[PDB]
Amino acid sequence: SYHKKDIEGRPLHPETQMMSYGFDPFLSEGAVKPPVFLTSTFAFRSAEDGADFFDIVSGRKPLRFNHPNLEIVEDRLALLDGSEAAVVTSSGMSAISAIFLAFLRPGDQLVQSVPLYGGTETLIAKYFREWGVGAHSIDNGLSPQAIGAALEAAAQQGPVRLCYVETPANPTNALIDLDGMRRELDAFEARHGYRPISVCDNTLLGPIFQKPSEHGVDMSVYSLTKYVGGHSDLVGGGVTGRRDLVAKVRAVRSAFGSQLDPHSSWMLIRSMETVVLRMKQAARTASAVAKWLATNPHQKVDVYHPELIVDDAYQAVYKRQCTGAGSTFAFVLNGGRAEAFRFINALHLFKSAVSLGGTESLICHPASTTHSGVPEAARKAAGVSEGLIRVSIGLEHEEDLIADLDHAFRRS
Amino acid sequence: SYHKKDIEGRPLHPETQMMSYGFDPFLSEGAVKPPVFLTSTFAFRSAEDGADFFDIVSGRKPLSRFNHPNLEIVEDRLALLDGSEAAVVTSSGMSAISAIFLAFLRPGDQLVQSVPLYGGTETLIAKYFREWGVGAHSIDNGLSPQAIGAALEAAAQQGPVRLCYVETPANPTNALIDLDGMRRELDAFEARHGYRPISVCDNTLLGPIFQKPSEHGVDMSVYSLTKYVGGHSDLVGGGVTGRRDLVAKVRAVRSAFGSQLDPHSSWMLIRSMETVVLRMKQAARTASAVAKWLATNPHQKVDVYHPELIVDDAYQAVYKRQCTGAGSTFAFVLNGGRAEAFRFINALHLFKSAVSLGGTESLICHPASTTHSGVPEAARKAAGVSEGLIRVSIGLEHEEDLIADLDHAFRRSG
Amino acid sequence: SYHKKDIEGRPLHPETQMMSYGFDPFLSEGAVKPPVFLTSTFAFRSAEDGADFFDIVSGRKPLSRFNHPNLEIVEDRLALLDGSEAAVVTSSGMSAISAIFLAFLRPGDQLVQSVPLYGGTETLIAKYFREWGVGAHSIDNGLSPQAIGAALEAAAQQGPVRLCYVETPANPTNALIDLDGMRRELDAFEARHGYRPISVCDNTLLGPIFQKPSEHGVDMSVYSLTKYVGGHSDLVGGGVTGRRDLVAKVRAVRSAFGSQLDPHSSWMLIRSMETVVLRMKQAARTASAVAKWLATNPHQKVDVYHPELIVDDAYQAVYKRQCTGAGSTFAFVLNGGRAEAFRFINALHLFKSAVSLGGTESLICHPASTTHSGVPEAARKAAGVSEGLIRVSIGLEHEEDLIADLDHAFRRS
Amino acid sequence: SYHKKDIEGRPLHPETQMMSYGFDPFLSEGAVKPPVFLTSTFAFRSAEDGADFFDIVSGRKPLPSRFNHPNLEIVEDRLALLDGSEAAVVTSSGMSAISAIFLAFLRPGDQLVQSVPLYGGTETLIAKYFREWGVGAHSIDNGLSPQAIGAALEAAAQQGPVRLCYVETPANPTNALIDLDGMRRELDAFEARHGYRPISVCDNTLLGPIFQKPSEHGVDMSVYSLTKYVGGHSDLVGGGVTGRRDLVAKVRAVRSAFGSQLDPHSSWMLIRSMETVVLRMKQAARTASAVAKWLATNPHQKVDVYHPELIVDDAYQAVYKRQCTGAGSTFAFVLNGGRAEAFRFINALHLFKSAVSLGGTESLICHPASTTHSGVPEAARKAAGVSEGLIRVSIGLEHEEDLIADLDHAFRRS
Repeated sequence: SYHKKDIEGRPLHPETQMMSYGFDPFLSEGAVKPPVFLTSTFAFRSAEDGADFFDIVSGRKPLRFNHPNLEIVEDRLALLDGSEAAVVTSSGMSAISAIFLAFLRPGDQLVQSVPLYGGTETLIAKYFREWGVGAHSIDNGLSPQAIGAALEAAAQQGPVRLCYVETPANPTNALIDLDGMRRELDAFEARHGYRPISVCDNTLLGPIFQKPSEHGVDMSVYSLTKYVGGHSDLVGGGVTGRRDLVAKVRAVRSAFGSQLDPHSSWMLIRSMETVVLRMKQAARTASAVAKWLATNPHQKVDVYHPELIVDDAYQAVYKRQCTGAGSTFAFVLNGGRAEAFRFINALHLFKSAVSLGGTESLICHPASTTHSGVPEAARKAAGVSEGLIRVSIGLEHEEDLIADLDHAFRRS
Repeated sequence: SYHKKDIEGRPLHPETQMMSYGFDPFLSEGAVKPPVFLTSTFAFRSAEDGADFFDIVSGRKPLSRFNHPNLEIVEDRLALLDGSEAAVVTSSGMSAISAIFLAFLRPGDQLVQSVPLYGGTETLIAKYFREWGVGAHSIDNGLSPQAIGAALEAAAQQGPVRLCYVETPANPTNALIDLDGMRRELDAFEARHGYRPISVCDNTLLGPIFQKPSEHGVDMSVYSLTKYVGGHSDLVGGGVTGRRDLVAKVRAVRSAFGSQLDPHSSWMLIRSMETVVLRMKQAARTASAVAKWLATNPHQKVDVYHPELIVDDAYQAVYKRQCTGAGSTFAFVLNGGRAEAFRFINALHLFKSAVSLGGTESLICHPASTTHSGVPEAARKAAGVSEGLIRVSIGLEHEEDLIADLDHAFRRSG
Repeated sequence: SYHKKDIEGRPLHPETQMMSYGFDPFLSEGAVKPPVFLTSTFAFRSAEDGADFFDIVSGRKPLSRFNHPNLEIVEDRLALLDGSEAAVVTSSGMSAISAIFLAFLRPGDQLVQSVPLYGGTETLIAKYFREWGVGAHSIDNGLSPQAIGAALEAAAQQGPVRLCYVETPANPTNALIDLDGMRRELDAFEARHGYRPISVCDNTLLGPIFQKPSEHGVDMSVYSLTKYVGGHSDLVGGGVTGRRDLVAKVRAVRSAFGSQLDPHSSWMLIRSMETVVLRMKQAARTASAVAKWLATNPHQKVDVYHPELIVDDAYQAVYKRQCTGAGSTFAFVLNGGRAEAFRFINALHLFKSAVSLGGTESLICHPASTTHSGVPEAARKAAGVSEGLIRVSIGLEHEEDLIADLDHAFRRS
Repeated sequence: SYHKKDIEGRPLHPETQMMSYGFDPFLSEGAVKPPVFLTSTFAFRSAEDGADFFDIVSGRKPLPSRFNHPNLEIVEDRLALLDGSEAAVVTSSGMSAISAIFLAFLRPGDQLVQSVPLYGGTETLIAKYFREWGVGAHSIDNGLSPQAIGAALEAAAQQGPVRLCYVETPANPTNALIDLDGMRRELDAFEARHGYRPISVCDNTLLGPIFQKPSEHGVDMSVYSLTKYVGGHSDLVGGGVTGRRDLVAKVRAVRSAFGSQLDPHSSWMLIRSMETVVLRMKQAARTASAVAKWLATNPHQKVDVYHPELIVDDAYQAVYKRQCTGAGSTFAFVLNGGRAEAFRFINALHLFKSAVSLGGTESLICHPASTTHSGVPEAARKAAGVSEGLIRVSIGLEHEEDLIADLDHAFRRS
């Protein structure tokens, strides 16, 4: 009755749902917003209840087991991206970690797209590699044959437990073909008799502009720190997808103590009331700023924004799995680090930081920050050049952001 | 340097300013958002500094340590949003209105008021300050400059006219007060009497985005930040904007009566104001479409008291010159009475039954049995409150869903 | 069932009640602490439900929907701490005091006051409410029932005596008002004039743990919860406790003038009250030791205005009768006037130089140039606030560290 | 200057340090308490600053704090000060702190030595999750016997590298002890025989940081559930790891890689909590002694009381006298009537809350065999002294006469 998804047959819009879904005000004194349970300690009505509770939590008896504020966030997040279930954690990285800890074992192999968020690559290549997990890279995320080849290469060395992709990629907005990935995992399953669990890091576009569950992806992972929170003021992670898989992640979250805290949960609920509004606004502005960059009167720059990438295969994937371009993109100045540094330092409205998806616009130079630990050769092959600048557009007016970039070109 | 109003000469848009104006990250270790000072106790660097501090605060020596850091940011941004010189924020809309009354009224003073006012303001005037010796005089017709002058003259017959307090648009009919005509009548009053009543506008329904009384010579605006500016039906807060010297007297009262906003709510306000432009324009967009749909719905003809649907010539001339949008709170009148209104409201799924307004969620109420049930029938008539009138305050939900909910209500109550 | 005041017939101690009184965990999903309602907007289940609510608010139908959930717990516990029938919390100490003056004063009314008062209170009386037509009359000697009766008589010469407003112990001298004698003087006043002034005690310095004015017939107590009850110099709030009918009138003013405490601060207050007994007794213990060391310090003979060190007979009989501890705020007087007092305060490293009191950290200030610099010099001097006087408010630091800090200040000054 | 540890030569007491250590008010506008940075995003003053930052963050250039959140840093300085450690890192929970230690040091094939019984959550991490990643565990039979500690180390080394010696003392719920000095000497002898040294880790939640400082006894690292005594108000979740700088640095790197930092708001609550941690832990300990003494002599039923002050054994008391300066406030007592009697007793209480946490302001009670220790097999449970009649209480700040009256009522109704 408080999980109503439709009205007279037509489904409700997400922005409507984020004000009530999963919360019954009259079970909380009529409060129109959910109260914050700033505690993790809930007492039992009896010792018999306490024993009964632990019988169920442990599985000694078949199925109160969720924090009230986390449950509302999880219900609303899964609704936003079309998933059966969701679990929220203390951070994007602890959400990704819980997935790896839930499913990987020594001897396991995983397939990954390239490039991944640096912290994810660190978990795979440093920590889990040392725990006996092998990783195999997809050569070209737009080539289904390359996805299948990576799956076969992984299967040669052990069980392929996970197929973990991140699309669009940072900072070039390169894409992974989700439908092609699903079909390659279907053929793999037909050949080997088991199916790798598919996971998509959906932070850049989701949950509003991309829903991996609509493309057969088993789980999506989010750094709620970015767009969903959207105010650069809370850290949180989320995992959405099929109920049985999310249940294993929830078990790991509880075992490794990775729960999101109640106060941040209250901020997330507040944030989710404007997530539709904020993400569409930021994307509209970023679209305008990108088009202005692509034809600016100062200096020819390459603009790696999804609407400006002309390749046929790219656009076929984009049209099929994305409903907007997000608000994070990069452009490439002529010249190297020196020009990019002078450009960034001339801006007044973009703040120099490595985060993304805030109410304020952010800017950084990946080669000297997010990607400074990668060798210069591997940066160049990944398209991260010394002239590349990444912006994450916020809620400022497009005319002010454009005027800010205009001033930077002149003063550089 | 932390108060930049323009870029290469052109002024920055308000939505751009709400992410930086009045805050320098590098005086707070680069934090891109202001830290929260959850304290009101700030130590002195020396006993001499403390003595110097109290010398200045009291006026013993002529002149920001005199403002809480988080309140200062909210006030700078709020004044920027509505074009004012200065602002002071309080614990609530009612304590902001109170501070204005306490700062300027004295025994024997008279005030001019528009009608109807928020119930809480009317209680302050008619119960508390009347007992303290303040007389009030009502404007008969807020669209008539002659009626404004007459109320001012009637007030001046009884004593000094200290305040001219108006509220536009009015709740629940969205009736208007002609702010430019009030300015001209106050100009003529000042020419005749040699003093000028301070003018104040409760700007909660439309401000600060869709109406800026300071652009019309109104001395001060007062706001319930609890409504639109906060916008998420959590924090409670008030704001007063206007001329710096008047705001300073209001600020002095705020300190003496201890009605400062708390820091945690200030941090919530700062967060809210990062989306206030977007939220208010979206809510107004949906309300305009919902109002237009009500006006031609196929179930039953209803009067719709939304500013864009009120055809009177004088009203529209006032609306066009002092408003840039219609807000998102409006009323419509069903045929029949309380019984039909109750069946309509109870059939809705997306509107919550509450008396607040300007939240992210859409709200609905029946004023005759709630907000205006304690007033005599005469006061209901003067506010346009009949038993069939229903007031909605549109939130951020999609207009197609709100319309479907209202369409369903007509069918299930008809 | 959740307002249980005793166990096996015997009443529960206050520190026990601060962990449960007025809260049923099983009405909140078993949560052992009350959830925070960060909203003031509560919806009705139906349009009829809304009409019924306002029927009750307006008195058309006789009568918790009429209180915020977190403020109600704070108020229940606060009234419990000081033995009052009822309580109402506001945004600040000053808005709580204001609510009292706005609830009861009218043009022409007179009030009786003790001296000295908190500076902010003195400003409300002598500036704002005087301009609204209220006169004030001072008790010359708070230990003298004759002086209390005299002020009441002087007040009635000019108009109705609506309030008898006292603050005991006084800030910063710890001067006392004889509360039992005040009640008896008001009884005799009522016999002569046929009406009784409402008595109010600002109970911030000692309450609610070390003094309960309701046990001495005081009609209302007012608190700056910003001080001891909050105790962490991180929230601002006020409270009024006392007779149910009087608190109800203050509450109506609180709502009409928009002085509600916010929910987040209410949650912090609930958290704070779980240690208010513990914190106030610790600070009081430490202050006794620090005052005793000051009274015999090895550097300079100084007068110490701490309740345990003021030897006067009338003082101690009043103190023993109405106080169960001495608090942690007190003053001492240097010989070197303002110049030496400034050198002393500036040499300290552990006491923070600030005007607040009753925090976890120890505080120090010079009242003649700060807290009481707004009072005319004559009234300041006549109340014992002298240029050499230094006020300390002891926190939770170890007494040996505070003494070492004061010892260093004597040397470096 | 903001990290001053002494005054005129004598070191400041911990309750004094918890109000100032690691914070300079005049770098925060005189605020007497630290402001809350409710953000993790800190901007660079220049592109060159950003490149320099990552030069250091990656270890390409050494540090010449920009690399710690302001509020977490104050908590970490104060925690390390309280327990005498060189360094500290705080995480989102006790379990994420314990996990970070395991993830920083364990590899497939590694062995660890553990005390018994451990917290149920720790036992699950070892026996389920890290067992499946290839880690073996070996239990110390008698924590008071140095021979038993060395035997466990030798047994572990037969099967692979002994990476960790992980103990929890006093143990939950029996208050059984690990001889920490004897453990250090056994690790010395182990190191002499094998040429490598397991890292020693002590879960110090029940007594620390006030009543036990493992760093004073050669323990390499302590781990805390700050959720219990340090927070102390049953309203925040947090973990802490303290110890040697090089080891904490490796734990900190794991914390960052696995995203388990504590959030800013909980850090601000922790700072507030630590201002009363000495007062609260000493008070709870006083009450616990009085309640335990009353239980040992109650007129209703002879019960065994497992409170450190009531355990008469010579070896136990020598260990306790040497490494503890107090008994904490969590302890157990054993009824005769097994689970059925334990349940009737617990259900009869009015002031103790039936819950599994410990170290709150409210006193708590639970039955470990069916709750906290129900996930460990019954054989391992029974050998660790967790029996069907055992009841665990955690004393809070209530007055002892009220808790005693409450337990008295429970005995009668049973």
